[PDB]
Amino acid sequence: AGHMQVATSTVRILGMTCQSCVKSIEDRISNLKGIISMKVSLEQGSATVKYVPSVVCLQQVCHQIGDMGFEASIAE
Repeated sequence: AGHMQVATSTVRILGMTCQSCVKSIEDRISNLKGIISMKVSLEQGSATVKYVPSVVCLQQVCHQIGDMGFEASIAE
């Protein structure tokens, strides 16, 4: 992973039912072990992600919500 330890990202959340996808991703990501901390901000329309990329990859996080049928995109 490019990041030395903790990678930060703000992932935009786009969907008609934001709460539904937040619920969907929150459960799946919490199912992943090695999680540090994250915050989904409705006001921002994006979530602040802090994880060790080697332990947990951001692609899976995007995968979890994307597979649900909602669009999310990584940004710093």
